[PDB]
Amino acid sequence: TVMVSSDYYNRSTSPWNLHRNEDPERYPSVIWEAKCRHLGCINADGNVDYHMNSVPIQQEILVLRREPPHSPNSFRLEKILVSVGCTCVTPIVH
Amino acid sequence: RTVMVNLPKRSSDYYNRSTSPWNLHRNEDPERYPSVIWEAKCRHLGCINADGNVDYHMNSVPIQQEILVLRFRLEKILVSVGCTCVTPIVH
Ligand SMILES: c1ccc(CNc2cncc(-c3ccc4[nH]nc(NCCN5CCOCC5)c4c3)c2)cc1
Ligand SMILES: c1ccc(CNc2cncc(-c3ccc4[nH]nc(NCCN5CCOCC5)c4c3)c2)cc1
Repeated sequence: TVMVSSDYYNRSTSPWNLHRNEDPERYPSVIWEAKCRHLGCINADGNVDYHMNSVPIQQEILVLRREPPHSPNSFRLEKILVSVGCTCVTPIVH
Repeated sequence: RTVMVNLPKRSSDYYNRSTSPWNLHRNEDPERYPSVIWEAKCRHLGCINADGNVDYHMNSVPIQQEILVLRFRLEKILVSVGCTCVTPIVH
């Protein structure tokens, strides 16, 4: 108890889409959440190479959820997993 | 406004298996929440081709994420989470 622009998503070889994550009893209110565009990965010709995997990369973030519910003064410190982007990986059996 | 508050990168393998692999640097701080923050650092500037060699005509770039940090004062820092492989703006 304590009192208190980027263009990679569309250029990647593992491009991703971006989603909003709304919750009014939470600070920050909206979080951009990435979603891998492809299963495989874009090759030199710009087609999908299914020999490779687009995989979402995640980050643990702290978030303040209002408690009691819908309270502008009291919050609970939470941890949620948020996909921030996609990388291209070799499958474990390549 | 003053307010009242109640109080994967250790198990993932994409970092060593990516075409834009990355390094991890651990930041321990006792006077912070989170105490521990792993910051990703692109291994190469180029990307890895089929033969495990670096293609310097593609770019490893770090993906950033704004996260909340408590010191109490609530702060926002940018943390590199991993690296993706991008076509340079002129390819
Ligand atoms: C290391 C790492 C990766 C590789 C191979 N991987 C790769 C290499 N070099 C460029 C791209 C690459 C990446 C992203 C793209 N997006 N669009 C691209 N090309 C336009 C396609 N369009 C389709 C629709 O018709 C209009 C044209 C396009 C190309 C991908 C080699 C070595
Ligand atoms: C879409 C996106 C990207 C591409 C090209 N990008 C790529 C494709 N497929 C595998 C790797 C990749 C990634 C990481 C690795 N680490 N080691 C690798 N290969 C070791 C090879 N051996 C060296 C010693 O001689 C025997 C052979 C190795 C390969 C990289 C194509 C299409």
